[PDB]
Amino acid sequence: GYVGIKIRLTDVAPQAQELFKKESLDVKENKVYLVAATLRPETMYGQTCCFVSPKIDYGVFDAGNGDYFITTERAFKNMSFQKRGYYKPLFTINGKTLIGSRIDAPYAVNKNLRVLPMETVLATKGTGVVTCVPSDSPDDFVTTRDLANKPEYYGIEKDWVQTDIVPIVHTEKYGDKCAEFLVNDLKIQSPKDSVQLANAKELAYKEGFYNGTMLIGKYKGDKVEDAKPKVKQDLIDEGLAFVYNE
Repeated sequence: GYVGIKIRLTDVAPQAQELFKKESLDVKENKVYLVAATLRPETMYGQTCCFVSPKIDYGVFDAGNGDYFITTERAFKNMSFQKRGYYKPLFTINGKTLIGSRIDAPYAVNKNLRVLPMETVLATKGTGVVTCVPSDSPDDFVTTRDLANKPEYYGIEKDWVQTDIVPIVHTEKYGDKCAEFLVNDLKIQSPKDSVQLANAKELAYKEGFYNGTMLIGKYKGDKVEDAKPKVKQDLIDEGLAFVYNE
């Protein structure tokens, strides 16, 4: 049970431009979406970027009405069982080629977003594209911090990584930016101490859902427990997201 977030690709990175050009696809007219799976549609307000893996060869698929989806074959295969055994993508594109593309992420209050790398993004789970909410996701916060620290090493620009984080969810136990708090209280120094992070992912999901209050959006002031299904429905209604299982 996942929610597939349609992240609109607005301007493609220079080396991708050639490929799209050579394959007759144009990002300015057609809608080209990176599809990222999430279990927390209520946190979509706090998106600061978008994650893809440099090591994954993504497919570009035709979804109809001039919509195109960038994901993995296996991810797309699911989005259709709701009648083929295999769907040939129009062409494939490596993750590295997409880094630095500008994007518009649904509901995100942060502007001028970009596609950034994360090497540990799986090919066998979800869509190959990952959501980034550093305020409420410890994993995201830690990866963000790394990219900010070693931009040359990861092949990005320091400006691309948004470091001003606006609070989305208030919690009793952890305050307004629970990922920041949990990374700090549990002394998570890097994305390498994997014990404290797996513990942190759990605690953040629990308090966020059960003791969380929205600080932003249509349902500002509501318990997350109540707001979550309502925010989900809105995005689906607005054609910004859709349901997808495995």
